[PDB]
Amino acid sequence: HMPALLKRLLFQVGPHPNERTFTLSSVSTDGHYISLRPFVKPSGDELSFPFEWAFAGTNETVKANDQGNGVVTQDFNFWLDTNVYLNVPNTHRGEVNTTWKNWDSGCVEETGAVYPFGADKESVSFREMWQPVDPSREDLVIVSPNNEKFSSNARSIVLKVTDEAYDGLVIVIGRWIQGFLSQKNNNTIEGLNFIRLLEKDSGKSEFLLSYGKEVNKIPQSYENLKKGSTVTSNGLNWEVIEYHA
Amino acid sequence: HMPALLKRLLFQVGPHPNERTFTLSSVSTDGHYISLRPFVKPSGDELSFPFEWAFAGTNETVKANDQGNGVVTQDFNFWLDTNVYLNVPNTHRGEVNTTWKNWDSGCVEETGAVYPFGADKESVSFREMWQPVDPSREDLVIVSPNNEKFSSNARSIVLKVTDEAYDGLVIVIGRWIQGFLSQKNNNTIEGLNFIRLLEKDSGKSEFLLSYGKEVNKIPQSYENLKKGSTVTSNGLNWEVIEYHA
Repeated sequence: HMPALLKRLLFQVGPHPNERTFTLSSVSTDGHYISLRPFVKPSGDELSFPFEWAFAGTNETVKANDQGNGVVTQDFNFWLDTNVYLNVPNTHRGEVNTTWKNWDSGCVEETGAVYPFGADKESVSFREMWQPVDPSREDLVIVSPNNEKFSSNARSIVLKVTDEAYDGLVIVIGRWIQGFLSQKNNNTIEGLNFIRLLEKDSGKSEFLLSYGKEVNKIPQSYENLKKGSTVTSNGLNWEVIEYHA
Repeated sequence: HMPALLKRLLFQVGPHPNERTFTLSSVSTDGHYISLRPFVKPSGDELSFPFEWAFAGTNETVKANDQGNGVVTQDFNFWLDTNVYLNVPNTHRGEVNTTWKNWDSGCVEETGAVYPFGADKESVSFREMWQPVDPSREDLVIVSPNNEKFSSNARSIVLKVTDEAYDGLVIVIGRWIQGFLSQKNNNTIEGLNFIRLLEKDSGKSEFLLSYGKEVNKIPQSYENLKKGSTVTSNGLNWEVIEYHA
């Protein structure tokens, strides 16, 4: 069946929601996921790393479970977590337990608790509102505002880095590509790379976002590949671990 | 100054946000407004009148004040308010005071408080989240998720009934049409008519909602019009009070 592309509408940890990012979460049909959270208006302090956060994992790193009524649980043990990568203090560590509830509006409420100060301290509950969007469009179009059936012929393609010195995942859903590339032995911002790529109706692709100096080692074209293909971009090998045309 | 079309994302009273509506609010260039809020999945009880609420007014019925920093106040004295047309119990009466704050993500946060059990009772505080969409598109297309300038070439047309038999307002913004028609000297749901009309790329118009027995008295064309002229539909005349092609 179907991959998912969700646009975050709000983040809330206090009495006060807000949305400082242009966050998109990509979930492939096979279940691989990435979430890039670039700030829209980053301050001078945050220009060096213009992201509120970023994470990714192959399907086995999250346990999804449906209870049927629009309630599903997702238990995350992130593969990529820029917090742990960058050693960001006062920041959750370990599994994260989340609950997802579909609303009649076709948006999805994500809720959960987190332990910024340690597993044996107080928990901070959070909420995030998500808008499913149609990945086969070059614009951000809302899906099912009013109980409509939605089907997408949207391709679902995932490449994974096959190098010992690197971690990397690129997830292609319809026209929207999100990816990361990180240096295994590194805890600095210098070790991170991200891309958000959009294939326009023109057929050309365009970089909505591009962070890091090794971005040219991330494959940017997914034509004429197959599952199991090896793709080499500037000496870096990736394996196509998912290919639903 | 630019017409605006907003899609409601959430509606919160209490610790418990949710969204049971496909709510669109239309604000014409001149500042006339209508907000229709049909339920997506009405219960048996709400089958007869499948709308959370519905209101409308000309520009004079709202006071709009910038305080400059993406923050504006809007004080409403509703012309159409189904709560008062129907004398629904436990429901606010009189002016409503609201604050509208833009977020970096390009969504807008609506806050305020209301007095459902009378001005001399406990005030309930609400929040509503709004997504501006591109009225020139037949799909719900998100505008400015990431700080891009948005210029709207969408037409802005509003009609208002002239038969002393009813009250009526149609607001046409680009492809999206919302309208209400109300019987004077009635106080029941039989006095109420609403339409939501969408002109497709084909140039054909689709009903997204049609409610009431006199729906056909609301014009559905808008083609050869002049401000000040009158437009008629099945024996009912309307004035073109706004025309910006």
